[PDB]
Amino acid sequence: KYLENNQYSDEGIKAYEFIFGEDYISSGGIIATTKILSDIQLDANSKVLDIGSGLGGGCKYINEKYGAHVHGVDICEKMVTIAKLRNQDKAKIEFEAKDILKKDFPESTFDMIYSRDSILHLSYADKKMLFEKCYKWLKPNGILLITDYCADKIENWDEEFKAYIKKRKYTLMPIQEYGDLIKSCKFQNVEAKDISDYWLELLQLELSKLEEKKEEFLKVYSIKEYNSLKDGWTRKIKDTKRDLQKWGYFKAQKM
Ligand SMILES: C[S@@+](CC[C@H](N)C(=O)[O-])C[C@H]1O[C@@H](n2cnc3c(N)ncnc32)[C@H](O)[C@@H]1O
Repeated sequence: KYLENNQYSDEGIKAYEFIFGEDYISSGGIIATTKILSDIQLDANSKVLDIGSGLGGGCKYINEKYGAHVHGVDICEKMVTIAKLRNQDKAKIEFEAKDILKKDFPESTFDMIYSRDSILHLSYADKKMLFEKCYKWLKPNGILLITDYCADKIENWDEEFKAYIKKRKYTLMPIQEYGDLIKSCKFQNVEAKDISDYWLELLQLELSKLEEKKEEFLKVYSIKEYNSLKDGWTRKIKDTKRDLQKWGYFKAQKM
């Protein structure tokens, strides 16, 4: 019976940047981004869409690494304003505040559509609608590259996990089911992989760095935000170990 700040509350966004690192508000920050993109091929003429672009870290990284044009879409105007402010000097990056479900792009626009821990905000029906849109928006041979939270079957959920999902308003499904949804939208070369052991390593590292810097955190943020972060990572670590909360990797191609 308490009022909990929502995930992207003013303080929540700042706290996520503290734990994930500057410009990022999802798993593994720049470290995971480097790894996820380590076999991805793009150049200065490539066009990339980032679905759920947040504070802009991913767009910044992709443009810096490849020189690619990057277009980030995020439903949160406040984040889009931040991303724009921080990347004014990058002419080939643009950000737009919109619900991706209300976006259209022409057929064959993007060499890559990229999304990191954002599609969890969408209902199953909306995920399907989005993947149908993504299929259209990709160029021939274009790549869809996603990480997203996934979960064990609902009957294996316990009380705390259910409370977490409700609070966050997430819609989480198992990895195979997510891959099958992508396949059903005609994507080919579909890879749907459980990378929860790598997620575990990132969670452990993130928490260890938070605890190391507790005094630093407490100079600017609340001890309630501190314990909320700490307890939240503690639960994610526990729940990934028993295969309840999962991290999914999905790569697919339009052929
Ligand atoms: C966990 S954050 C990750 C952001 C960024 N990809 C990152 O890794 O730092 C998920 C993002 O999804 C965005 N989002 C949620 N629903 C959306 C929608 N319908 N359209 C576009 N973005 C959405 C949120 O505003 C949030 O910034």
